[PDB]
Amino acid sequence: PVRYSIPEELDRGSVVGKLAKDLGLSVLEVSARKLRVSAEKLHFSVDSESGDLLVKDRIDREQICKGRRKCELQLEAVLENPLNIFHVVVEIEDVNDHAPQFPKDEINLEISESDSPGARTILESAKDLDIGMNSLSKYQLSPNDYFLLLVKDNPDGSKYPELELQKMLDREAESTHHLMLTAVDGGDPPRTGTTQLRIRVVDANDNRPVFSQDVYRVRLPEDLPPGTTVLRLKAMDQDEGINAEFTYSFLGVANKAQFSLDPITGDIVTRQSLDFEEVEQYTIDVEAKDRGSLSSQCKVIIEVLDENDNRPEIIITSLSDQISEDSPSGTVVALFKVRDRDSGENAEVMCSLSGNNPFKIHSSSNNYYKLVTDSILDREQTPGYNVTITATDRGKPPLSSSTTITLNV
Amino acid sequence: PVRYSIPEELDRGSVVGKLAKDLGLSVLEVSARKLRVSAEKLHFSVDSESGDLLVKDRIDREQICKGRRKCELQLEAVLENPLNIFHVVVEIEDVNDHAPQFPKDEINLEISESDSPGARTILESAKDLDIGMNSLSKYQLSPNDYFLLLVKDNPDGSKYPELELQKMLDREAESTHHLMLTAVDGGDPPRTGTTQLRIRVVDANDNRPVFSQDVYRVRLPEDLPPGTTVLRLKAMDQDEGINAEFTYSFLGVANKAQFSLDPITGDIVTRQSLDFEEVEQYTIDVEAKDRGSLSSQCKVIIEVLDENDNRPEIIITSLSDQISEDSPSGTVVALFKVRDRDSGENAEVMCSLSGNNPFKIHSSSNNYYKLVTDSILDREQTPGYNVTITATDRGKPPLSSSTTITLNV
Ligand SMILES: *[C@@H]1O[C@H](CO)[C@@H](O)[C@H](O)[C@H]1NC(C)=O
Ligand SMILES: *[C@H]1O[C@H](CO)[C@@H](O)[C@H](O)[C@@H]1O
Ligand SMILES: *[C@H]1O[C@H](CO)[C@@H](O)[C@H](O)[C@@H]1O
Ligand SMILES: *[C@H]1O[C@H](CO)[C@@H](O)[C@H](O)[C@@H]1O
Ligand SMILES: *[C@H]1O[C@H](CO)[C@@H](O)[C@H](O)[C@@H]1O
Ligand SMILES: *[C@H]1O[C@H](CO)[C@@H](O)[C@H](O)[C@@H]1O
Ligand SMILES: *[C@H]1O[C@H](CO)[C@@H](O)[C@H](O)[C@@H]1O
Ligand SMILES: *[C@H]1O[C@H](CO)[C@@H](O)[C@H](O)[C@@H]1O
Ligand SMILES: [Ca+2]
Ligand SMILES: [Ca+2]
Ligand SMILES: [Ca+2]
Ligand SMILES: [Ca+2]
Ligand SMILES: [Ca+2]
Ligand SMILES: [Ca+2]
Ligand SMILES: [Ca+2]
Ligand SMILES: [Ca+2]
Ligand SMILES: [Ca+2]
Ligand SMILES: [Ca+2]
Ligand SMILES: [Ca+2]
Ligand SMILES: [Ca+2]
Ligand SMILES: [Ca+2]
Ligand SMILES: [Ca+2]
Ligand SMILES: [Ca+2]
Ligand SMILES: [Ca+2]
Ligand SMILES: [Ca+2]
Ligand SMILES: [Ca+2]
Repeated sequence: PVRYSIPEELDRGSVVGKLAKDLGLSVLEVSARKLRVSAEKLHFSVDSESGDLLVKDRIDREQICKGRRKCELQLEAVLENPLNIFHVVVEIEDVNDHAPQFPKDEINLEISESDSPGARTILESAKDLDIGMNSLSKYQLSPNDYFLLLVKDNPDGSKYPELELQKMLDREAESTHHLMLTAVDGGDPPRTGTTQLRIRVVDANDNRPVFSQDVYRVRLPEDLPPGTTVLRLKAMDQDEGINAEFTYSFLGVANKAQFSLDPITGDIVTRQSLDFEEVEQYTIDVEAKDRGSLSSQCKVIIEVLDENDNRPEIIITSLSDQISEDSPSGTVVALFKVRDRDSGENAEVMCSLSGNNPFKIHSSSNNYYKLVTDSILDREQTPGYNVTITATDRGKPPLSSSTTITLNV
Repeated sequence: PVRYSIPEELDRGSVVGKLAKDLGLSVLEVSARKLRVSAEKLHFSVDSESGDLLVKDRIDREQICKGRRKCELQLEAVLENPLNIFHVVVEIEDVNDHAPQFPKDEINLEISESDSPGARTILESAKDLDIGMNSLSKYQLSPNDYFLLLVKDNPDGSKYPELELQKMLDREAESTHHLMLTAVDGGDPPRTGTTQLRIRVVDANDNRPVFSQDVYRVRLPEDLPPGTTVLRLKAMDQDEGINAEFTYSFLGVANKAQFSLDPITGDIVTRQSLDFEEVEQYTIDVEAKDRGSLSSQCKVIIEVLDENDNRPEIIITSLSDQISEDSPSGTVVALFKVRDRDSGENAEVMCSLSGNNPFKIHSSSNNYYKLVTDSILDREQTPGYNVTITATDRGKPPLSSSTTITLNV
């Protein structure tokens, strides 16, 4: 079988080979014996003047050999009187007329933010119908910090790219990445096909809901009626959607007796009345946690302001029913103490007597006062005496309590 | 004012201090002068024999002083004939009888696996009713690789512990962590209160569903009836529950026209019949993605096996209807070739004549046959001839086509 090697995509009329000269026939025999050439799906023309094989149709190697590495066509030469048949093998060389191209212009991707480094994603394969060196050679990707491109060859023999993640993604810093991907063949000069991949990072629950303040400080008067909304907590979750829906809760145990907390709204209200004498300061550990159990905690301290709601109490320690009227000057008559549960200015007290009696007030020790008689009296002058002592605290509103004592001579 | 310092929680009858020895009163004067002691709602007893100050009630510093940093009680001593009043101050020393303790014995915690390192979680504060050095001193945590303990102070002055995570958690490696937290006061000897921290690691979607094989390869004959389950993909997600429910989908484009994939069962089935002459091999990129966007991809490769389903067709290239009666032996009369779309042994063919005709077969090359006449015949014997050529295929089951041609002399 005579063999003729020609490249594909040759213009009509180009010469394949001297078929008549190779067969040993002359122009006279080519004209006399009807010379025809027959292929499977191709047609060739032979002119009577030259007697050589000329191309009659456009030959696309990728159409006929369709990925066969070595390409050949089986032609037949028919002659008449006497009719005879001959076989010609024509090897078709590939030309780099087809550039690599992607199935889609843009590739849209979704990569989870929680994707571990080193993870790989398979990308769309670039197709190059050419074979051999003119086929697809390598892939290259635009430079970036996150993705490094790998070229793997699938079982058929083609080349497909996959992405190896170098660093963990973070949509809270960069939501999406737009990259340019190129595929180059091994030609001279080589050809490039480009697709622009648009990667979208979906939210991953990797950010905890953080409060606006690490510590919240409020001040309240103890006369605050229960049910009042004392505070509204502010917190934000840098994530998105499910990963950003959080609730507030009382981390402290048994401390919900004095305060109530709406978990969704994050506001703290008073369950019951506050008493400065009972609890002066509150410390509440409040937590914010999303549906993914990511939580951050902060402390809310509450300062209760003292109000003058407790009247001062007089407690007579001891008293002498019978005393002498002609007793010496400054004679002690009764011993009593003044106690007030309040604190600060609400605890300071001032007490006074009537003044008509000869008795006078004196200060001996803290929270204790002695009632004495500065001037002696006659039993005939005044046998019995009633005295009303008033103890008033000056913090607003000032409050006073009185105690009436009877002394006999 | 005489001052006597005694620790709290001393048994009744214990001596506070020799008040008479400091005052210099005599035993006879102790009996004569009624010596009385009066405190704020507290009672102390003095026996006439010794003449010293003895306790009559139990003294609990935390109950009466309720957290005062320095606590003292003001008692009063009364004598008769001559009646006198004196002031005595009793400083109550604190005793380390209350150990620090947490509000709850066990603390149950939920920490997301995706919690970043260095994150801190505030824990419940330990309360110590003692005041001063005997109060709470420091916190310490059981040793482990994951959590490091920090001691921080809230505005009131108390001490609360918070946990700083040293290394990333992993529920797929360790589901839960059980730790012991202790709070120690500054006493001699010091006392410890313990709370049991039970940390449970909540699942985070940090594992992508991985296939049982990176590439799946199956081989199929083209006569495979559609609807046949060609493959069943196997993949697992190491996460838990929602984060582990994934589906399979055809990531490859336009290749779903010939194949269908049940996502729940993970089944790959054939939509339509396969043809070896059309497509020899299929390559489909299939993806598996959970309820998040964590996805893994794998390649499925299908090799189509050629079956003898196309019968060979005989095509007569050329023929001379009229031939000379005096034609010699071996005179060529017809040219024909056999075409079979199949490949391999399914493409090899064998042709035969009727046998009634005198003609014989010759081969010009493979799949091309020349019909000649081996023995000369007389025109008067047989003018015309019908000959039916049979072409049989060698692939099992063999397929044959016949073609009848007529020759006239
Ligand atoms: C054989 O050829 C003759 C004419 O030469 C024709 O009449 C006859 O029908 C043919 N045989 C068959 C089976 O048709
Ligand atoms: C794509 O890139 C290649 C080099 O890799 C060029 O040769 C080609 O022309 C196209 O610009
Ligand atoms: C692919 O496409 C890019 C533009 O998107 C070109 O710059 C490149 O040379 C190749 O043709
Ligand atoms: C503040 O918010 C509470 C609900 O948390 C209300 O009950 C209150 O009346 C105020 O609006
Ligand atoms: C708890 O631990 C402390 C030391 O950390 C001891 O001093 C205490 O008595 C208790 O055992
Ligand atoms: C609390 O309890 C633990 C045992 O559960 C002790 O080891 C610790 O010293 C503290 O007394
Ligand atoms: C394989 O599995 C598929 C599941 O749809 C079936 O339809 C088929 O018949 C074979 O059992
Ligand atoms: C050729 O042979 C096949 C059997 O292989 C027949 O079915 C056909 O009719 C022809 O005779
Ligand atoms: Ca071409
Ligand atoms: Ca080409
Ligand atoms: Ca090319
Ligand atoms: Ca993030
Ligand atoms: Ca996020
Ligand atoms: Ca979150
Ligand atoms: Ca009050
Ligand atoms: Ca008050
Ligand atoms: Ca008051
Ligand atoms: Ca005690
Ligand atoms: Ca104590
Ligand atoms: Ca203690
Ligand atoms: Ca994990
Ligand atoms: Ca996990
Ligand atoms: Ca998962
Ligand atoms: Ca077929
Ligand atoms: Ca066949
Ligand atoms: Ca076939």
